[PDB]
Amino acid sequence: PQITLWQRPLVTIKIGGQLKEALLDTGADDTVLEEMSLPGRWKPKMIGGIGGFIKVRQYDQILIEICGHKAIGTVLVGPTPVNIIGRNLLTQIGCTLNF
Amino acid sequence: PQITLWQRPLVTIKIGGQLKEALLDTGADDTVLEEMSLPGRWKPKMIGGIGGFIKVRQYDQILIEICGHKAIGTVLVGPTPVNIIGRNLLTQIGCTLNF
Ligand SMILES: CC(C)CN(C[C@@H](O)[C@H](Cc1cc(F)cc(F)c1)NC(=O)O[C@H]1CCO[C@H]2OCC[C@H]21)S(=O)(=O)c1ccc2nc(NC(C)C)sc2c1
Repeated sequence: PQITLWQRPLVTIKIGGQLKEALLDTGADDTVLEEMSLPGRWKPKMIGGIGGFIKVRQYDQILIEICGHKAIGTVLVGPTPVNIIGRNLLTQIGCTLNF
Repeated sequence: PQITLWQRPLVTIKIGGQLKEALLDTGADDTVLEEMSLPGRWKPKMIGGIGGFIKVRQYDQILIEICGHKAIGTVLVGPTPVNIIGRNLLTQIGCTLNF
């Protein structure tokens, strides 16, 4: 699809058997999901944004279906206030910016 | 231009007579710029991101030239680590997401 930006670019995703909404975020290097129960093993990690840092659990090779497109990659889980799809997954669904 | 997301989507901007680099950020409602000398009046404001909140100064009706496209709107100034062009200005230059 083509998505204009008059509203937040929110898409339906499916990950770890659950349905969620997430923001398509070109300013996010990585994918950060709010607290949720993922199956695999994880690694502790800290990541930085506007107001400082948050600790997250890093899961690798996680499968996500973003608006009907499948992708596998790293997912970070922790106290983000918004589910964010970052560029590590946007490149897999072929996402681009156009103006 | 069409911009793929294999690297950060950085653009050159001109704002307040100064040249800066800034991120095209579909996950940002608003435009927030690192500390810089801007002329005019401003309202104190507090915005939230991944690690908490930051106080910024809010300037309205500010001219920005973004990759050669002119836009006018609200610019927030404060302790962001990267300059972010948010959706309030992205819509003005016709920017869309495509996949
Ligand atoms: C700041 C930017 C450079 C990175 N930010 C992505 C932005 O899109 C966030 C996304 C968001 C939306 C949201 F609604 C709430 C949030 F809390 C966060 N927007 C945002 O802060 O917007 C603020 C201000 C503009 O107005 C409003 O917009 C909505 C809220 C206000 S990040 O989330 O901090 C992030 C993500 C991934 C990531 N991966 C890493 N890798 C490491 C290894 C280096 S570092 C890193 C950091």
